[PDB]
Amino acid sequence: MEALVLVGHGSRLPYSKELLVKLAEKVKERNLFPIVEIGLMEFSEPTIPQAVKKAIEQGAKRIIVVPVFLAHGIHTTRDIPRLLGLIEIPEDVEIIYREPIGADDRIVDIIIDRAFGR
Amino acid sequence: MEALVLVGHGSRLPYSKELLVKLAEKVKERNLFPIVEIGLMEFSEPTIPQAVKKAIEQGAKRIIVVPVFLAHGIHTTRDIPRLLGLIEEIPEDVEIIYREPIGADDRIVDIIIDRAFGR
Repeated sequence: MEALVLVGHGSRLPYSKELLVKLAEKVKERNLFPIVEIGLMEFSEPTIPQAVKKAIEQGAKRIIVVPVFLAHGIHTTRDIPRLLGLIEIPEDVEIIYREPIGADDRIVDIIIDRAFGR
Repeated sequence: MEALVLVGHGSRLPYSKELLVKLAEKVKERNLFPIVEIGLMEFSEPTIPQAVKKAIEQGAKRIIVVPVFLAHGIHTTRDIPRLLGLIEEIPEDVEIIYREPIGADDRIVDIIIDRAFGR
């Protein structure tokens, strides 16, 4: 009934899509969402519209879109809301555009681990 | 003796610099590093070279540079190692330690779930 769509920037190197794929597999492992799809803004496939369509066609009517980005900017405030036509979705279907990662204490934790090469 | 330099992409909007600044202040609060500076790759100030020089001139000789980026890509593997002159302004008697980005860390999964639920 609802789907998680994880959305990422995309890269000409493979690292970005690998990351979204690992994140989606990890979230799949927690069994919270019936459907979990990934989309990339530029360069790679699947694209954000493709991810959304895949979710709809598995029978979701509430699409939770989470931008896997550190901060807001052009991509999160313009391009993505655009691609989601929030500015090809049925009536019976709502897109719920969520919030990026931001300055979360857990990323402070992650940064200190990285500082120490852990 | 060692300094943490947090390095971020930079943006034409202000959100990116705000985030690095909040991150640096939060790290400052944990009292682990004598010196903590931030640098932005494009658009904003301070710049990566500026952040590094500020760290050196406060008397650090090992600079820990952490790229606050989700994944590797052009910025983390080319531009930044370049700006740090780790590839191809830094004196001797000082080493840059270029660390690893955030990657697919379990804590990011936790954060994504929170975001999914509008927390």
